[PDB]
Amino acid sequence: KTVFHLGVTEADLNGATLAIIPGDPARVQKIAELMDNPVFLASHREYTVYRAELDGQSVVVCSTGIGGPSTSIAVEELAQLGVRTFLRVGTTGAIQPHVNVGDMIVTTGSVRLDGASLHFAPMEFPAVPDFDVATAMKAAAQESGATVHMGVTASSDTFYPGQERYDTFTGRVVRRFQGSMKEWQDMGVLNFEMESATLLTMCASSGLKAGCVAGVIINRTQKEIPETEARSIKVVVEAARKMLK
Amino acid sequence: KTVFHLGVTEADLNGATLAIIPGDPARVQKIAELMDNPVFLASHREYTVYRAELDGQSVVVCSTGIGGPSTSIAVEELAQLGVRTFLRVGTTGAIQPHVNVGDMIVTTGSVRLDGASLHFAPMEFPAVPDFDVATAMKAAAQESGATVHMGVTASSDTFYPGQERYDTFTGRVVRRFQGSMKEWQDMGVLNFEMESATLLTMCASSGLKAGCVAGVIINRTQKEIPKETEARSIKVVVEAARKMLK
Amino acid sequence: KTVFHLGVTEADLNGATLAIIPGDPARVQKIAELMDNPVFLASHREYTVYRAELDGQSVVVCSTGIGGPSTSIAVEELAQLGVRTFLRVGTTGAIQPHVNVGDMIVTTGSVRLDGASLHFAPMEFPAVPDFDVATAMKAAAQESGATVHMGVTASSDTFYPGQERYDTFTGRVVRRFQGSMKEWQDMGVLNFEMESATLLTMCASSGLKAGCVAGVIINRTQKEIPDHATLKETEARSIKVVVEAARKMLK
Amino acid sequence: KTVFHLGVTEADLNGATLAIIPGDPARVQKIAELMDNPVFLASHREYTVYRAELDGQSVVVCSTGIGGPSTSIAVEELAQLGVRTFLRVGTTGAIQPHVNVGDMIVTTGSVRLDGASLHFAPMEFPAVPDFDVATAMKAAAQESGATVHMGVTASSDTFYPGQERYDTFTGRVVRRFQGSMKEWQDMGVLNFEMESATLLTMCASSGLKAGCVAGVIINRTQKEIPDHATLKETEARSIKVVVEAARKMLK
Amino acid sequence: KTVFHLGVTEADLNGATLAIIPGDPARVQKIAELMDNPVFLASHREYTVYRAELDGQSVVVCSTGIGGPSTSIAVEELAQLGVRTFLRVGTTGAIQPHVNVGDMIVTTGSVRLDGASLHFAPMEFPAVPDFDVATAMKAAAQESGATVHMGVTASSDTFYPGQERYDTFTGRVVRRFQGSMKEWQDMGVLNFEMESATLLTMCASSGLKAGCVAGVIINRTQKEIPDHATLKETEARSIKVVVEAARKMLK
Amino acid sequence: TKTVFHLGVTEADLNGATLAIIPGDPARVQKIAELMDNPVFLASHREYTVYRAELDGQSVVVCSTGIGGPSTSIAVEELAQLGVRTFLRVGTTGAIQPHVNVGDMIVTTGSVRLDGASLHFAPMEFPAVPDFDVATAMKAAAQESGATVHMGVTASSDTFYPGQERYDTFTGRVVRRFQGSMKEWQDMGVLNFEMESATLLTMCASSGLKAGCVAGVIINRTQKEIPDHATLKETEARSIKVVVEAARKMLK
Ligand SMILES: Cc1cn([C@H]2C[C@H](O)[C@@H](CO)O2)c(=O)[nH]c1=O
Ligand SMILES: Cc1cn([C@H]2C[C@H](O)[C@@H](CO)O2)c(=O)[nH]c1=O
Ligand SMILES: Cc1cn([C@H]2C[C@H](O)[C@@H](CO)O2)c(=O)[nH]c1=O
Ligand SMILES: Cc1cn([C@H]2C[C@H](O)[C@@H](CO)O2)c(=O)[nH]c1=O
Ligand SMILES: Cc1cn([C@H]2C[C@H](O)[C@@H](CO)O2)c(=O)[nH]c1=O
Ligand SMILES: Cc1cn([C@H]2C[C@H](O)[C@@H](CO)O2)c(=O)[nH]c1=O
Ligand SMILES: [Cl-]
Ligand SMILES: [Cl-]
Ligand SMILES: [Cl-]
Ligand SMILES: [Cl-]
Ligand SMILES: [Cl-]
Ligand SMILES: [Cl-]
Ligand SMILES: [Cl-]
Ligand SMILES: [Cl-]
Ligand SMILES: [Cl-]
Ligand SMILES: [Mg+2]
Ligand SMILES: [Mg+2]
Ligand code: NA
Ligand code: NA
Ligand code: NA
Repeated sequence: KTVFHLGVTEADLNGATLAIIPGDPARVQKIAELMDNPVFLASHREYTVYRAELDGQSVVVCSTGIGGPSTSIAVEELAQLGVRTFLRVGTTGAIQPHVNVGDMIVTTGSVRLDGASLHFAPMEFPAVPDFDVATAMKAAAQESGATVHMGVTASSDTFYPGQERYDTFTGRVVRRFQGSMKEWQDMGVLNFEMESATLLTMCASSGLKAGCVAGVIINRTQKEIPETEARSIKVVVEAARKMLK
Repeated sequence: KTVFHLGVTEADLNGATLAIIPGDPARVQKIAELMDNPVFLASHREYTVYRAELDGQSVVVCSTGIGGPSTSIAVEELAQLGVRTFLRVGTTGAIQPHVNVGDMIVTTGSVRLDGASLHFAPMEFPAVPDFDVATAMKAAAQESGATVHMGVTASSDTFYPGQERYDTFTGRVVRRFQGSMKEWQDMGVLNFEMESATLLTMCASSGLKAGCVAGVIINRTQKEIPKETEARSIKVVVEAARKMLK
Repeated sequence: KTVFHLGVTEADLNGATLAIIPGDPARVQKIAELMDNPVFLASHREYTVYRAELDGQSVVVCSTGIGGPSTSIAVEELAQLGVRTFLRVGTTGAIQPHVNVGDMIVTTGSVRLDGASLHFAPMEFPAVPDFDVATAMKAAAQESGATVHMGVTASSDTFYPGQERYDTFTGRVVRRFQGSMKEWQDMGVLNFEMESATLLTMCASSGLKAGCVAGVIINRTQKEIPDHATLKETEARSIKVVVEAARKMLK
Repeated sequence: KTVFHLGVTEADLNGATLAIIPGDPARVQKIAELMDNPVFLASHREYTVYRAELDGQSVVVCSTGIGGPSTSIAVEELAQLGVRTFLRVGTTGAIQPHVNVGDMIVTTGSVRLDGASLHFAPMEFPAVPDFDVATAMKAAAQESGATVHMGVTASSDTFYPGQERYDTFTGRVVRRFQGSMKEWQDMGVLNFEMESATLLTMCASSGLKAGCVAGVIINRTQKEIPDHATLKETEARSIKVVVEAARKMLK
Repeated sequence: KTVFHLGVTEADLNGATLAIIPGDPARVQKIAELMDNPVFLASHREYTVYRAELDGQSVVVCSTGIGGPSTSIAVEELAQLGVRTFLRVGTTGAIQPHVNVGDMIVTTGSVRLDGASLHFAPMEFPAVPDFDVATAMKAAAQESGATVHMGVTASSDTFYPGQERYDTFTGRVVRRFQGSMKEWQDMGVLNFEMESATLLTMCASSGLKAGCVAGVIINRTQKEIPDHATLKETEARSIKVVVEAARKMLK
Repeated sequence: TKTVFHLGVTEADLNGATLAIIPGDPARVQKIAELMDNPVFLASHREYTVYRAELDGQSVVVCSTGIGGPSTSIAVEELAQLGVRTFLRVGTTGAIQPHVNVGDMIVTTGSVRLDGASLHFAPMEFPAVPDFDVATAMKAAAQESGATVHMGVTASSDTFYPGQERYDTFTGRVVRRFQGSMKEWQDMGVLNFEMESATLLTMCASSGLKAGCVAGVIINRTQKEIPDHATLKETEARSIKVVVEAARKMLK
């Protein structure tokens, strides 16, 4: 059995039904090495795939690249190969002043500012994580000693206008996203990232278990553009450990 | 002091920051009596308000009536009077064949088939419960010996076409909702009700903590038209409230 | 035989094909007693059901509760039991300075700021009353001697942000409804209520005859506070009108 | 003062506050001559404008052309020149089997299957006629001896796919409109035309009185090719009705 | 054999597979006379139809009237009569300060501020001209010595609020279009007209080749009242360009 | 002076380049760069591999976009901040018209916006349209390579599977919106599916940037035959040859 993009087979996964899915291909090996016997499987495009053992159980680590589209491909093809549980880890920008750099966020629900989520469920469907994964992620994050926030994540198909950044080439933002950061802020939204809406909606509507944990590397009340990453991947691995049956 | 609809003042609530919000006004006293010193506060329209004490702390029980609109009023006016945590309990129709009558469902997210939620946040915003409330509801429901399901709830502004019932006056359902139950079913949606989308969206976007627990009284794979489930449901929401009390 | 929510049967209605549908269950008896032989049928949730006779014909009075969702249930279940005509009565807040407290509004069309209407017809479908019912309601309202306004009603799924109220817990109104009050006022919208859009859309698309008449009890463009005698009279006149409107609808 | 398209001035209208607005420029003179002292004012593009007198009061007749866009231009520019009341008359195709060819329809609300209405009010706003105009049209229609239907009109930006016609170049209808006629039929929609949604929405949200009356030229459940003598009689009656409706509005 | 509105037959067209479609009925003759053996075919409503010969090949010239609805009818019925290629020429108002009065615009894509386009394809579908037609139009326009702009055209279902004109009867513009002018300007949109969105979307989704070329009559950042000689020269240049564009499209 | 956050390059790194060639695959970046003079690796972060090269004495950037509008929008934006004004998109595609063969080339004249990122630059009404000069240069270059070239509409999806109505998936389910969508696009004359054009074109057309998309057809959803290996390899090489030629035409 083969897949179009990931360059791996079901056999390469060694019966793994859980995958950790960072965005950056270069973080895949780093995640894999936190577990036992990390093995490089394949590397094509933004998709770097590693396999490792966690408490004697096979775990896949597969980068998604940036954004819902490349993420949806990874999730689908991993699903075709037996993966049922997806643990998202990444960096994020906080929009609440009380959420500090270094804090960890576990997404209880995503504002669907993406297009890919709509390819699995209409907008009315909630971009919500599997409750067990969100629970495992909260537990792993809190046990690590990190400061953890459970709440809503604004998930944008763009890094710049969709997160209302103005230090850009045009220096402007389409009507929809003008004043949007303050809007999300007033609505209690914790942070911005770019994959959770797609991942959560796709999985919640496909019989797949998913959750998102993110390390805050910037607070948007302070500035627009930028370890926390190291602690984040330790957390997602322990979250994976908690998810293992 | 005094809110437009609920007919109660902040002083009436005795410092209560948590509310249990059933739909049926007749359920209010039944919930209240499970706690200490229940007292009738006011009854206006579909809004019946009791105050009670749970482990020393004041707790409000307030009916919402059916639907997001009447619910949004209760939640807002209770919020004006200092309530920050809202525990929804009610009945629901399951759409998954493995979810049985008597089971309980704690909503982890609502399909927003309502209009009121849009008055607090755009459709992209997730109709999501507070995690502590959802966690407390699961624990409470499990401890009661009930079979508990965590998952997505379809929350409809109508009981009939929005939940794709056909045994109706017209026997007709608008295009949007034709085949919708099968669609939600394939998407793993657990059940139908009418208040969660509004409640969850409103609270999640207003700095209020909310969650929903529901006793399944009908499985929609079996039929369209629906008491031990009733009694167990309110005991759970009270225990969930106890877990939430700080 | 017995509808799930209203807890009544077709026999309970005594052949009634017309329902008067106030929002407040406590108003149901008051309306019923304006007619002959008022009889309490059932009371469940926000649904209080009476039956009465008007010119020898059975009329149902059934409360809807607040909002389109609970309203849609009452209308549907009454329709299952043979009711074909629905007369909405209540009180409302005017948003036009020329519309005074005590005046009455007959809705010719509703701004669909609700969600339940979408469960019967897509947004492009007009939330309009049956022409005969609107005609009857206008006639009854004018014959009562009150000043009557025929126009568009903003029908909101919320009492607060959807009607751009800022005196709230958050004090915040979502982008969609920011400045919406001014917008509706400029478009000539007469008033805000919370059931008409659902009711009118549901009925106009389901072969049911419906209309809405309301007594103006407050005006948000006027800082003046109406006296208790005016509010009481308005409340009484509104239900007097809807019963006379029913009388005109009877065949 | 001058306008951009109609080529008429306020002085040309001689104080007219009411306009009868047919779709076909050829129909303008036919309407005008039913009144006193018809005078050709201008003819630019689809806009043929006549002035006439009805019971001593100036009345403007102005064609709209086909569709909301050209209609919205006419209504706006007439409004700039002092016109406050607009009486739409036009041909239509019925979609209900109980509505016969030769019957008349007065629109109580329009299904907004257009785009121009959205330029005046969001979709939730009802495409509703002024109640006096609808009432005047119903009376004038009934008094002409015609069988009159009050109800919802589906108002489409296209003649073909938006009215679900398949006998076309591509024979294709976009997903949105596939099975739409059946849907409108089930929702009790009476007929198709192409201007009412824009007209009613624009006017209802701009402080203008508007209404639509139409002669049924074809029934979509029957045949597309109308019989000549029947068509002629219907069209003659429709313009007589709208003039009488204008008379009722001016009184 | 017979079309519903145009009043012409396939035989009338003499094997013409290309149509030049101006908006103004009066422009049809002007365009036809730029070609050989111009022949008046029919004139009904907005639809003035002429036939002519360009390099020995039949070309039909047909007015569309204002707006997508009347345009969609013309295109469809011409298509039924064998037309496969549609060349749009029309007047436009530019919104970019660098686009001068008298310049020419060839639409590379249209902002779909209309409703009729939605009757052929969902909003996500690009309102895009056929590449050959756009190429031919650009070449014709540039060869004429005109200053030519390739870019996006905002295509509105209204002349007034949809193009954010405030000098109107109400002086009001619905929320959607408030500040929309500035928005389109910042997005590099070149001009406003009222037919391209419908035309381009309809044709690109129906196997029909279409394109739009327009003479800039006014600039919205300047004045609304065009100078007569400048306008005349621009309009004359535009029709010469579209005919030469038609010549390039001839196979 | 600044180094853009994702691409990890500076304005000085680009050597005055105002045109960028933007493939999807990072591995293809060097392959494109070496078709020009003095290719130099600039940076590789995430799915973004950036090379600089020279075409007729003028600096040109080659930068991968990764898969999808979101990652593409980042690349385009940050290159734009560093002075890039013209973006030439090249990539593989799946044709959905029986008259389009594997090995043929498609130049997008407009994109069906089945994405989300495009909405972050312009409302849905706005056309996902290429710059006319870029589309013209791409057509000419494609023709000059001897390829069969198709000018037309491209469906640009945020997903490879349900948004392109693939049913051979984990769920085998396709959401209501996209059920029967393939046939709909086909009947509407849509030529192919890819996953970046709507975002790219909408973003650039509304931001004063020039952009165009050219694509090598590597598969046809209507043809049951398996694409020949030799044709596929030729198509890969031809597509990047064409885009460099298109760049040359755009430069001068
Ligand atoms: C810091 C930061 C990261 N991200 C996410 C998106 C990408 O997947 C990743 C790298 O930018 O981090 C944001 O969306 N917004 C931010 O402010
Ligand atoms: C049994 C059942 C209850 N409900 C909810 C709606 C009301 O709030 C309440 C009473 O009907 O229960 C549904 O929405 N669907 C159902 O099938
Ligand atoms: C005064 C007032 C009443 N109402 C309606 C809503 C309720 O159904 C009813 C009681 O508040 O009156 C409004 O919607 N807006 C108003 O301003
Ligand atoms: C007969 C008929 C007429 N019309 C309208 C549209 C035109 O404005 C006018 C002439 O066709 O009549 C329809 O829209 N649908 C129909 O079926
Ligand atoms: C001058 C001008 C013309 N037009 C078009 C619309 C009509 O089709 C035609 C005549 O006004 O020109 C606009 O849409 N906007 C403008 O500013
Ligand atoms: C063959 C094919 C490729 N693609 C694009 C998406 C990816 O960016 C790239 C590699 O799969 O090609 C499609 O979108 N659909 C298709 O059918
Ligand atoms: Cl990452
Ligand atoms: Cl920071
Ligand atoms: Cl309850
Ligand atoms: Cl049905
Ligand atoms: Cl059951
Ligand atoms: Cl009431
Ligand atoms: Cl007419
Ligand atoms: Cl013209
Ligand atoms: Cl590529
Ligand atoms: Mg700048
Ligand atoms: Mg029946
Ligand atoms: Na209610
Ligand atoms: Na027209
Ligand atoms: Na990517």
